Amino acid sequence: FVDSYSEMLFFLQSLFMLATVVLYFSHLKEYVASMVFSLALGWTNMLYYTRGFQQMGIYAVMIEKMILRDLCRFMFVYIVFLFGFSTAVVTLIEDSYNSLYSTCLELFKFTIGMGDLEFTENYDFKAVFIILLLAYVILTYILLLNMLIALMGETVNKIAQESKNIWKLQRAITILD
Amino acid sequence: SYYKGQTALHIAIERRNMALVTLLVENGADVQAAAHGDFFKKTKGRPGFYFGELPLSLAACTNQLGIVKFLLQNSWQTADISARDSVGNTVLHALVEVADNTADNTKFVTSMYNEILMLGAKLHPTLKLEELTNKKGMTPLALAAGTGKIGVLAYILQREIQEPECRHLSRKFTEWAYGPVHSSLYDLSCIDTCEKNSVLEVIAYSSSETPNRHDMLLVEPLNRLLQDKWDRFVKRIFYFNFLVYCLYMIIFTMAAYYRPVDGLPPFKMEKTGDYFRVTGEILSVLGGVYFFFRGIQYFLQRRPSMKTLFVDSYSEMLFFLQSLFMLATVVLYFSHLKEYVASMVFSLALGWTNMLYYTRGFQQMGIYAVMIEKMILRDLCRFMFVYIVFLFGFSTAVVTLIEDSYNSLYSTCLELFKFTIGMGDLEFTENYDFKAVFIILLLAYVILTYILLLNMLIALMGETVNKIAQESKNIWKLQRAITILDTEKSFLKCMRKAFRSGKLLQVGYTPDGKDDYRWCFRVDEVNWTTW
Amino acid sequence: TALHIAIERRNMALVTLLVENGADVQAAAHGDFFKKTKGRPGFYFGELPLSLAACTNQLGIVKFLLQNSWQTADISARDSVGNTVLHALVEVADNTADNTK
Ligand SMILES: CC(C)CCC[C@@H](C)[C@H]1CC[C@H]2[C@@H]3CC=C4C[C@@H](O)CC[C@]4(C)[C@H]3CC[C@]12C
Ligand SMILES: CC(C)CCC[C@@H](C)[C@H]1CC[C@H]2[C@@H]3CC=C4C[C@@H](O)CC[C@]4(C)[C@H]3CC[C@]12C
Ligand SMILES: CC(C)c1nc2cc(O)ccc2c(=O)n1-c1ccc(C#N)cc1
Ligand SMILES: CC(C)c1nc2cc(O)ccc2c(=O)n1-c1ccc(C#N)cc1
Repeated sequence: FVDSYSEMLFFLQSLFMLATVVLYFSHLKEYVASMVFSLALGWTNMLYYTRGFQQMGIYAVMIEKMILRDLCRFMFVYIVFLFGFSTAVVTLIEDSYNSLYSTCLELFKFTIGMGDLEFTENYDFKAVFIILLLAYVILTYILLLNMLIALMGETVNKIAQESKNIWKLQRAITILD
Repeated sequence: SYYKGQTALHIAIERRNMALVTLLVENGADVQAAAHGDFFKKTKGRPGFYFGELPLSLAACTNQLGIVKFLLQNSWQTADISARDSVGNTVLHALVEVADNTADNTKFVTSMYNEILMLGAKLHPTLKLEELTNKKGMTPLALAAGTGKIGVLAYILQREIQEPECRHLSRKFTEWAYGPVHSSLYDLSCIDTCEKNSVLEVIAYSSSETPNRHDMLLVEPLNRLLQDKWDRFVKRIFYFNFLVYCLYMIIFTMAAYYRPVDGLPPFKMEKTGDYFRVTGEILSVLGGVYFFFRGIQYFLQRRPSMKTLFVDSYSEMLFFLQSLFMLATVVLYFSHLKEYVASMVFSLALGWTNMLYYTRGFQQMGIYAVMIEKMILRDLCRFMFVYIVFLFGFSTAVVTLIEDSYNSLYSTCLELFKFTIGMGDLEFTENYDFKAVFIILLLAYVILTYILLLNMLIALMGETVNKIAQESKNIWKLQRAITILDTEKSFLKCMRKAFRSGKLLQVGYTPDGKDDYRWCFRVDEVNWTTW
Repeated sequence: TALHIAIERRNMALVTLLVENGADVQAAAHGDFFKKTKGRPGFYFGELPLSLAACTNQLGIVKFLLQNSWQTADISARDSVGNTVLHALVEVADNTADNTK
């Protein structure tokens, strides 16, 4: 899982394809779902071949380092904030966004530049509604997302000089295989 | 007052003349006479110099080793090595206050600190100067850690004297030796357990103005002593507390999500789902009572000085505020009022945000949390001041232009705020004259706040991360040390025996002849160099 | 064995006495303190007196132990784990700036 995770991904795509065949010959419509998962995973598996080119290989190593160092911590804090504020907002709403799934998706849109800020009006206490949404926006959009860009820049600075040696290790494993 | 109590012996020593002081000391001039002048005291609001309010300390603080030796082992008049001034500072206490951690001062003070102790051993074998306290009740070891004097604190903790008959004064012994390996013991006395002022307690419970509070925990005996407490018993209790808090917050979320929507609480009991919902509400109230009492208990036990409550230990205030919201919710609920929903949703949001307290206990998450706190304190406040100025000014101008609906200050402020999150309309209204004025105002606001100020905040964040990254591992370790001390006092609280660090071991002989037993902590080191 | 103590003190004359006396040089001290034992404090040297001089920079003793006439140490002796003197020299190194030389 820390090394040679590409073998796992190719094997998992093969498993999806076999499940697709099994569902197809059983008169079931879910074979489409298994097959689209297989298609997406197979197109993503093309990134294995960035080794064999120096610049692309170093770029791929940097991507892997960033994923392992920053994204996990960011996701923990982000999910805490999103879930807490979504539960509060949905408890305020009265009789449609009176669902936890619907309200979670509305708050997620603020992250991609699509937040409504007036998506519903089925509540009492309008002052409570806007104070909750403004506090969520300041904490996650203005603060946390801009902080992730600053933390990525520090990672690039420290690992840039050494990344040419990790790429050569990965290509050496390809040569022996 | 300015120079009251000054004696002739003060002048001679200050001029650093060996023959001049020899004359006056021989003449029988009092050496125990104290010059209690404010010029010689601390007097932070005025210029001056502090030396210990005694001629004997004056030579020690001025690197007059020959005079110090003359003043004590002579025959005409022997100075009192244990004399205390009005404030109670001994010569050893005055030596700590002279040091200022600079590169040259430390080598002077510690070298002089050693010889005055050894001289006291040859002269007063039964007298222990290190345990004498001033009027405040601070030993020299306790005052050195309290005032941030890291250079002298390191010397005291691991003082190892090779000379026989002075080995009993040492604090860092040696068990045996090997090829590259040597085993050393540590005194560990009055460090973790003490009557009034433990070394660990003094460092942790500071008012944040101590210059090197993060760095004083990196000395050799202290760093491994705290790591031993964590790996032995504290870590398991911390994980238990995290699990119970997670369960409390899930039950609270479920009970609020299924609240009835009829009118005029309280609500009647029917079906079977109401009995499950009422059970969840009882647990939510009991949780808020527990956090209410733990909040006043903390204040009474520590008595924060209203500055170490907002800069340090702001999590206690947040847990207490959540408990207050829950109690207000109950009060409103039993008064047939609908605002209990508002108080309860504020309580729910604050309780879910309070989960970030437990990022301490994991190294990477803890460093991340410390960095988040630093950026909030350094960048966001200034950004908010400038941003609010721009937003309010341009919103008042735009709303004054609008004629007969966005003709409200609240409505126009919200329209301009949407530009910050990528949702600005730029054509949201048309009820005006002078369309050219409307566009010029909106375009100037967009360029100043979106293209310039917001992108500048990202650049300023990157500079903060670059400067604070190296030290952040040490702020996290200070935060976890406070957790370790709090758990020890609260959980066990009856025996304080299962958590004892080290063990009783034999290290030497009392100069009188008795056996001295000290709770020692074993530390292992390897040296391939200096065979 | 007694030969372990003399060499550990880095005394060229002291080890010369015991090596001359006919004390076994091939006797191995299979103690856990002398093994790796990552979970406990200790030191590893190769489970043989001949390796002990090598790992302690005792060149003169090593030359004495091999090209003498009374008792020549086994340069190919293997301990319980199988580590030769050359094997033990690798595990002593820790890549630090002074150890490598
Ligand atoms: C949704 C489906 C159909 C397609 C998605 C493709 C995804 C899963 C592929 C693209 C890149 C991949 C990641 C790339 C790198 C890492 C870091 C590694 O140390 C663990 C595996 C992990 C975390 C991979 C997991 C799966 C991954 C996210
Ligand atoms: C709107 C309600 C219901 C939920 C919001 C939770 C908020 C208030 C919590 C989340 C993070 C918290 C902040 C985290 C850090 C700091 C810096 C500190 O030195 C002062 C307190 C302060 C400024 C906290 C104040 C309150 C805070 C913003
Ligand atoms: C993260 C990178 C972009 C990556 N992503 C993949 C995704 C998959 O789904 C399957 C395989 C891979 C994969 O191999 N790499 C990768 C890793 C190292 C090197 C080097 N040097 C080249 C490529
Ligand atoms: C800012 C961070 C994320 C934070 N935010 C909180 C929010 C609250 O509402 C309550 C408590 C906290 C809280 O304790 N921290 C915090 C501080 C230091 C360390 C360390 N080391 C760990 C966590």
